[PDB]
Amino acid sequence: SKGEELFTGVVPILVELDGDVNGHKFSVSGEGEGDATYGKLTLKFICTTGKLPVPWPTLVTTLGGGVQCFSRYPDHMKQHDFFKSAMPEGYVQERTISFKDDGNYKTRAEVKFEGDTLVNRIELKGIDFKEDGNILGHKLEYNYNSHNVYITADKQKNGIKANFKIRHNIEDGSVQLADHYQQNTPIGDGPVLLPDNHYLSTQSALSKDPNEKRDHMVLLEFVTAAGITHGMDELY
Repeated sequence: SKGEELFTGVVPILVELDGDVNGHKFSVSGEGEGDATYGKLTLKFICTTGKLPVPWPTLVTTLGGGVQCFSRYPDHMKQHDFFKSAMPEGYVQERTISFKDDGNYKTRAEVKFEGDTLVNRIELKGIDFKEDGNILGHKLEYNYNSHNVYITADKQKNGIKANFKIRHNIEDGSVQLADHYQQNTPIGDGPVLLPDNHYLSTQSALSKDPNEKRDHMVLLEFVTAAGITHGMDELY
């Protein structure tokens, strides 16, 4: 597509989140870069309102997985890249994140280019969370498990749909399931690529900046598209 040409090199990213989880109002500001050629995302997020009322791992898919336009789509699979095709005008990404035996997050994000910078403006609404559950009781470990984002086309809305499961490690050795339902629709009226069924192999690594005193999260994320058959092995 025409949109993929904007991702051939290193692109600066800005992430801004406005959230409310059970009446707890918070804001997150993120800065970094993405290099789609390697499916690499390098981002540092800071809670500008003080202490984050939810665990940092619960926000990774909204903060880092909000810019899936940085996924590495192998050459044989490039006609299936919806994300980049909607650029520069961008896309609206909506999610319903359901935490098993707890509450849910409803997110709406507008992802587009503001000059040569890729921006992700998010509004997060969290409801029905237990006072001392795994989320509000901060019982989730500061780590992450690799997952696959299963994508399907939504021809009616000229976009895509995605379904995936996030497994958050709890401090006692248990697992907190976070079911994700995703919908993406283009902002512009230009032609986009409607993909066949495939997935994004996503690997997230969380760390801390030793020189940072504010509540933060340093994220290194690798996203690679796969799941579509090719005849490349016959060439060898």
